[PDB]
Amino acid sequence: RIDPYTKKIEENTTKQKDLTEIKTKLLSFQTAVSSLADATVFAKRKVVGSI
Repeated sequence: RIDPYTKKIEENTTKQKDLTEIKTKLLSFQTAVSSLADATVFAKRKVVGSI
C-alpha cells in the first residue's frame, strides 16, 4: 500500500538534489558573466616607454 509513495518520494528528492546542483552551477556561471560583461572594467592603463 505505501511502497509507491516511498518510491515517488525518493524520485522527487533525487530530482531536487540534481536541480539544486545545476542551479548552483548556473548561478556561478551567471556570476562570472555578469562580472566580466561590462567591458568598461578594462579601463586599466600601463606605463611603458624608453626607460
